[PDB]
Amino acid sequence: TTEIHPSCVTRQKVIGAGEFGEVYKGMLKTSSGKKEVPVAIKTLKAGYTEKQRVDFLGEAGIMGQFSHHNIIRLEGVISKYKPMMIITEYMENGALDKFLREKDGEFSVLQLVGMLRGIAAGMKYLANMNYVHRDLAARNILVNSNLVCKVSDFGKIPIRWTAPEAISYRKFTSASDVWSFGIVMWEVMTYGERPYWELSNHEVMKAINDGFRLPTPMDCPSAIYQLMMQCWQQERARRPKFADIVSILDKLIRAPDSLKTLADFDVSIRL
Ligand SMILES: Cc1cccc(Cl)c1NC(=O)c1cnc(Nc2cccc(C(=O)N[C@H]3CC[C@H](C(=O)O)CC3)c2)s1
Repeated sequence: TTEIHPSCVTRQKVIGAGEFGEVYKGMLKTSSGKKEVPVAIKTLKAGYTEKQRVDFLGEAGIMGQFSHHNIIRLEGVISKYKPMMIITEYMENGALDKFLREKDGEFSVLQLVGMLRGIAAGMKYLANMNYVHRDLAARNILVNSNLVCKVSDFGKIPIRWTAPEAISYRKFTSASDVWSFGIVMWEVMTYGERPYWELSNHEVMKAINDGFRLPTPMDCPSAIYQLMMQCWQQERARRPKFADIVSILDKLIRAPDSLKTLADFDVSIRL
């Protein structure tokens, strides 16, 4: 993890604030002063506890182990000066869930499937690097100006994205992340609809344990709905691996007529 000198960082705008720190958009001077890049900068405010420091610096330590197109890139940290900072690449379109809700209906099927392929490729890499995300959801994916989606937020757990064995037994593995990816597929194809709508957490658990699953999104390719349904097998060993998901999505994208067979969606009487 690269320690960045504070003279190389400038903050221009607040992105968001918390009771523990803020996130800024800024610039980072790199490469011996010959290069300047936009960055996101997260701070940890004075008075933080040892646990907070371990978690904050731990998120950057995890992020710095990875080098993949679909995983947010860490530029480095400021730990020797206060406030401490984590510095990442800047993703111009922010969080995927909010982005899709602000772009409802505006992308093609192929674009949405390509976003899911990118997220799956980042998750395949994390899983094979022996990392279980445990909080995979479209709110934790960021989107750049070129529509590339990257897994972030490597730092309670929303029930409605979590596989049943992780809810009950706290058995979190890459297969429970596959369940969560299935919910992200449904979020993407619905432009950010809230999984399970008004059901309470216990009602979501009730429905899932009775075998209910989220219904097809509108205008969703049958193959895409079949794949998200497989992600939601109750028996975790029956779920696809991320390697299978990436392979299937690639085959669909390469033969895009395969995406024209739509799953049935389901009163206005008129004619
Ligand atoms: C993911 C992560 C973990 C730990 C540390 C850090 Cl620094 C990160 N990185 C980040 O949080 C972010 C990387 N890129 C981000 N982009 C982002 C997220 C949410 C909203 C926006 C967004 O649209 N911000 C605008 C709001 C309006 C202004 C403008 O540019 O017109 C200023 C910036 C951008 S946040």
